[PDB]
Amino acid sequence: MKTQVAIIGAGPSGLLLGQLLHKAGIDNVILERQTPDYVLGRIKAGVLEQGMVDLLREAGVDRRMARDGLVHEGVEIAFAGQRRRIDLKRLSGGKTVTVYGQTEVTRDLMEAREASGATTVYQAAEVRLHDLQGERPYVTFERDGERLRLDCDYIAGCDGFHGISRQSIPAERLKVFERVYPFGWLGLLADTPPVSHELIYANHPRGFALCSQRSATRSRYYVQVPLTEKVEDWSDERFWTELKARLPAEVAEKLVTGPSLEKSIAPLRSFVVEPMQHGRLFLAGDAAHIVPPTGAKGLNLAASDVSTLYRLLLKAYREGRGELLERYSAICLRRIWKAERFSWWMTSVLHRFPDTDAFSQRIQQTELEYYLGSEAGLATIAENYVGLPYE
Ligand SMILES: Cc1cc2nc3c(=O)[nH]c(=O)nc-3n(C[C@H](O)[C@H](O)[C@H](O)COP(=O)(O)OP(=O)(O)OC[C@H]3O[C@@H](n4cnc5c(N)ncnc54)[C@H](O)[C@@H]3O)c2cc1C
Repeated sequence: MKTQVAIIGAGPSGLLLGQLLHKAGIDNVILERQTPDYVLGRIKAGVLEQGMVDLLREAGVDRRMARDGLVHEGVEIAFAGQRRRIDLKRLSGGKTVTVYGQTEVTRDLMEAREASGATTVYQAAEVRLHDLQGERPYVTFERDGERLRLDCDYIAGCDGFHGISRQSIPAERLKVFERVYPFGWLGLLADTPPVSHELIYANHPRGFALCSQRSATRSRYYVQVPLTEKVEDWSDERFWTELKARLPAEVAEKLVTGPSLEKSIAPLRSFVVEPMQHGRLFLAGDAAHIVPPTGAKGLNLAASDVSTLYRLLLKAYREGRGELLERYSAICLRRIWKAERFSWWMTSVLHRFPDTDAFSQRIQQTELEYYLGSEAGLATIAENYVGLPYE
């Protein structure tokens, strides 16, 4: 078969890019290793930036989000006795964030695509990329036991952290920057009313805790745990008792608990690769960079990469300006590093790190006291949280 743009991965990155391209008249094919329900089983992101909200609207897949998403104007940080609210809307100059689950965004995009009739091959096994630097690259894969070949002009690697795309670039061509954190996040999804109308990030001596939500009758909670923990060692009971222990008494007493729908541990990591492209292969989303969940930047960075790729591909196709695709990495990397810095900062001030001396503990506390007490400090958090402008 043949197409214009081959997309590896049917996660939100690939589906969004595919939708934007299809709409602009650029044919694309999406190859996914797993099945539709496997993809739909991933409970991940809950917070979207305005830029991503507008892109969904531009892709024409915002009906349900507009109806079901929750717009938030503030967020809270609880630390050593106090709870401080950051008014995102006034400190950022009017911007807000939207709480709408990643499973939901994915479902909406999958429906949009199924209806458009664009090509999507699930269970595409053994995907391999070829002739990345030639004029006619191609992808080979197996559907059943037959190896099919797909010819194309460009390939977008939207296959996540463990995808084949990033592995397909000569190692010597890429420079990696990575930081692994000595802890993960144990998350629990429950069909219970959230404890607050806004998110609560808590720095507690026992470790980090976070109170989030998906809707008015569905919550998502997290607690920082050592990388040596097993989710099977965390019963629902143990989770709730631990969560309550890390929250302000007044918050903990309002908590409606309940049986988990999902429980999993996500280890924290920072990862960036430079550049984000090779020949006719362009990386997007988790395939090029990972940010710890603390700043709620991952999916939002994927959205900006995609927005940039989509627009550079449009110029190349409709305007015949193929030369602009060479500036893809420079453009994306500017935003990526800024968000990595914020996610890193958020992570360092909200979590309890092992083997930290007295001095560094006091500084972590003072960082919070200063940034949450200064008008200028609050503004740096707010403008970064709502999302820095797209370039
Ligand atoms: C606990 C947690 C909380 C988070 N919270 C937020 C939040 O609130 N806001 C936010 O912005 N970000 C958040 N994120 C991050 C966000 O979920 C990711 O950045 C986002 O999933 C990236 O989407 P993607 O399409 O690049 O990759 P993925 O979701 O990883 O999808 C990639 C697709 O590629 C497929 N694939 C893999 N390898 C192959 C192959 N060889 N061939 C074919 N297909 C393949 C995979 O099966 C997958 O379906 C969070 C993440 C976690 C873990």
